[PDB]
Amino acid sequence: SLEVSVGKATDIYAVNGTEILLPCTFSSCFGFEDLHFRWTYNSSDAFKILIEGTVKNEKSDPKVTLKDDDRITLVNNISIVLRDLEFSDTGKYTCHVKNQHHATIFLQVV
Amino acid sequence: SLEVSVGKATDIYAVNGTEILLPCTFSSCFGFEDLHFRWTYNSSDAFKILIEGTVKNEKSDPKVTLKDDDRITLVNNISIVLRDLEFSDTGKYTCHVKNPLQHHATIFLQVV
Repeated sequence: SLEVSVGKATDIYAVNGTEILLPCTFSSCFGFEDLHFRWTYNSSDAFKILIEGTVKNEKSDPKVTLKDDDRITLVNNISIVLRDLEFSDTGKYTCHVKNQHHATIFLQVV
Repeated sequence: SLEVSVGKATDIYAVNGTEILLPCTFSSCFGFEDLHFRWTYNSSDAFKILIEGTVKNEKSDPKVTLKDDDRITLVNNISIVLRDLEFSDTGKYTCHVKNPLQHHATIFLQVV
């Protein structure tokens, strides 16, 4: 039918020592098969693949195929949660989705 | 045709004296005709209708039918921009959308 969004980019502030949800959801008018997704971290001096996986189809959950660290977990929802935040976690978190698309979260740990 | 989103709620910080975009977009699978939208402000002690309008259908631009103040403008996309921000502009900005069942997106704005 119809759904609303605050867009594809957001700044999030979060306190050191806690946990934060980094949101990304996607919608499919059509029927998708074998979706590919990847979360990356970027700072001026650093790059990391945080987590990646696939989504077989609209009915099935996302399967995680690779994960950098167990401080990260996955929660159509491909949001991630970053546990036990540190000040070095500040930077840019991007969710890339194939089958071409990306959402961007700027995380500031305070 | 696929589309991603960071969701339906966000916190926004903005500097007094400047302008801020309060985002809300919507997507149509089936389609729509004569959609109704309304933006409200809420604080613990206050309520306002900021702007109201309709979108004739998926091809047409949004049509504004009522606006509280010219500090607000509309910028499919039914985002609004709030100009000449004041500290009292802090609060909850909600975008309500109706398709005849209702949907809404919520911005928490803190002016700093």
